[PDB]
Amino acid sequence: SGFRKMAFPSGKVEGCMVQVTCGTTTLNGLWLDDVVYCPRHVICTSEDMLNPNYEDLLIRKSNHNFLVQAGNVQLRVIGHSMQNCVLKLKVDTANPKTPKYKFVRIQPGQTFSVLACYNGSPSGVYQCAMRPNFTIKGSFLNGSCGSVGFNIDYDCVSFCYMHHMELPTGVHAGTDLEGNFYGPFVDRQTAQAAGTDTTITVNVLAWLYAAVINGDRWFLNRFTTTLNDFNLVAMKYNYEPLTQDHVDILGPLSAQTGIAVLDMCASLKELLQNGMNGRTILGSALLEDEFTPFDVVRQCSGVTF
Amino acid sequence: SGFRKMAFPSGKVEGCMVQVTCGTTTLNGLWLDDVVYCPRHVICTSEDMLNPNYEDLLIRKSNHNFLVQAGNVQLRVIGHSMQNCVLKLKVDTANPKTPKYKFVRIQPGQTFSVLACYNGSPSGVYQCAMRPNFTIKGSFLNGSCGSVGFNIDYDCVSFCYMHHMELPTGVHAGTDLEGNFYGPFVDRQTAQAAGTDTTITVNVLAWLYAAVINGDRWFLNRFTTTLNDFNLVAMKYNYEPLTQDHVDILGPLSAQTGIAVLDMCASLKELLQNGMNGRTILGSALLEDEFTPFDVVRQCSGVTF
Ligand SMILES: CN(C)CCCCCNC(=O)C[C@H](Cc1ccc(F)cc1)NC(=O)[C@@H](Cc1ccc(Cl)cc1Cl)NC(=O)[C@H](N)Cc1ccccc1C#N
Ligand SMILES: CN(C)CCCCCNC(=O)C[C@H](Cc1ccc(F)cc1)NC(=O)[C@@H](Cc1ccc(Cl)cc1Cl)NC(=O)[C@H](N)Cc1ccccc1C#N
Repeated sequence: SGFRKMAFPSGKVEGCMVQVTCGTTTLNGLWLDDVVYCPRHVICTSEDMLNPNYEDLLIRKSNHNFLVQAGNVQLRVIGHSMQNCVLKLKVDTANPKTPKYKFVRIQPGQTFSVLACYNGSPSGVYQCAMRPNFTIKGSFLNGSCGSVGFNIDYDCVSFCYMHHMELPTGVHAGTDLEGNFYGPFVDRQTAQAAGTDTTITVNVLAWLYAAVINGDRWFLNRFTTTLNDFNLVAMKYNYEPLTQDHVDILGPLSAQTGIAVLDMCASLKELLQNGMNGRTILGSALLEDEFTPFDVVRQCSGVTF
Repeated sequence: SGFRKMAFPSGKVEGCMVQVTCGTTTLNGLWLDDVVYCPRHVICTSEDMLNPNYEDLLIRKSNHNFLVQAGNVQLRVIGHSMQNCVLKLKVDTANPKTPKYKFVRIQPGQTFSVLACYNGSPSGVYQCAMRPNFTIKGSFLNGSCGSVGFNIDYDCVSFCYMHHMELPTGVHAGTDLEGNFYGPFVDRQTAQAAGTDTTITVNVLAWLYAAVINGDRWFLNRFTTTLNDFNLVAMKYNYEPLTQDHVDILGPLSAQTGIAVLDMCASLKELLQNGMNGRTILGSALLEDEFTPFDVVRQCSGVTF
């Protein structure tokens, strides 16, 4: 019983975090086999960062401009190259702790674990969702650049995020591990705005199912509705419209609880229209949208109450 | 910027988790040097669990009754002994991944990271606070027994919790690593009730300071109050009374934000008396009490807005 924001165990990723220094700029890198991946803006000075031309800045660097440290052990850089917004530093040693891994790009609405790091040293782990506007609501201070987000499936680490920057609103933007940004952002020190965000409906419903599985039932009702009638209310409260494929993804939770998806939509309708009236769901006083259906199944009991 | 429930990186603990089987009972153990620690109720059958006499049950076991696996590698048990509610199994191999560590008992109101494990395999990490009634609001399924809670200070792991059981209310109880229970519980399959819980006031105030540091200011006001006048309101809302030592612990946050503790108490007074009126603080619609002053300092920027 219970329901917590739960990260993947971070050990397989801790063994890959290194510190990358170029000049007076220091951030984190990800060491896999004999390659270190880090944000390319490590090559920029403070003046370069306002309007960098990265092709020019990189051509002016040599391998000896990059100090890579795995603890106190220095790693000798033997080659450098750029892939989109990621710098790739070839080192002379393959990381003996390299896990099985993939580089995958995630979709808005999906979650991942973040290993927050400073000066190559892991400091904390937490869960994040990719917002519909391609930002994440992380917890990052100066020096966290190069921290990575990941999922773990059967001892294979799927890396999906490298952290690059914080926007003026305090939310965070970065790239996949191929260096392509999530969302309409660029790695320059200029004020950039994300698009308007929306609430991830399928995740809210998954979380309501988690609540029922755990025995929180006060918000249920006997009403059912239709896909089209619900999506009218979703638009009114800035929720994403619900698709039949989302209903199917929610199938296992619907089957375990015996509550049809369109039945649960009626309960969400009333929660949106009336609030909670002082009560809580799984210890929260608002509707939580950063748990996927997979996150609920992964964490919750397989047998309902 | 940002504020998340943040766990310690789990790697140093992942390297210590093993599976302990006795008969048909399987749970998790903690392998440090040449000793495996696990809940003693691994020696009980289903009938034994209703009213066990552990001294009798252990005397009837030999080393060969205990199967210990670190992955697929079986570990040979060469001695067994009981310390309170913890079983200690001596193995023939010292764990090569043993970190620097301490066994410390924590106080109600303090936090720690939990590495949730099943069949010796870590599955998730999350933060927990020890409630004033000596329970934790964890996320645990059958088979999680033996999972541990810990803090990390300078590569030293301070183990403070081993998980033993879930109460009828869905909250969780366990022991320190010396096998002494937190709270008035015993390791028998009988319905046991925790004492009435209260809200951890100093933690709520720390979290309000985190909010200000991050630029959430709507709840502040110009009023100040006295320690005695606030503790009158705390009693009314089932908060713990505030002590001068708590004010001193909050000193660094008070100094960074420039908001005196008794000033912040006035704001908490009004939040308790009026609710939030639809607004949120750090993404929550209720007052959060599972972040210590240390957790806030550790995670938040050292410079206020
Ligand atoms: C909650 N509400 C109420 C209030 C919200 C609070 C809002 C206050 N937020 C800020 O001030 C963050 C601040 C905003 C900002 C952005 C652009 C601009 F023109 C002026 C200001 N952004 C940076 O300073 C960036 C600057 C930067 C640099 C390089 C590139 Cl390639 C890109 C960028 Cl953009 N710096 C980093 O992102 C560093 N790499 C890492 C870093 C540094 C400092 C702080 C956090 C982080 C992180 N993570
Ligand atoms: C949220 N609200 C709305 C509803 C709240 C939901 C409440 C429903 N909760 C329960 O039913 C949990 C259930 C309560 C219960 C407790 C005692 C009793 F007499 C009858 C029932 N307790 C157990 O079954 C215990 C039994 C047990 C065994 C050994 C010892 Cl040494 C001690 C104990 Cl106590 N079993 C374990 O704790 C296992 N070790 C581990 C385990 C098993 C199963 C499930 C979770 C866990 C964990 N973690």
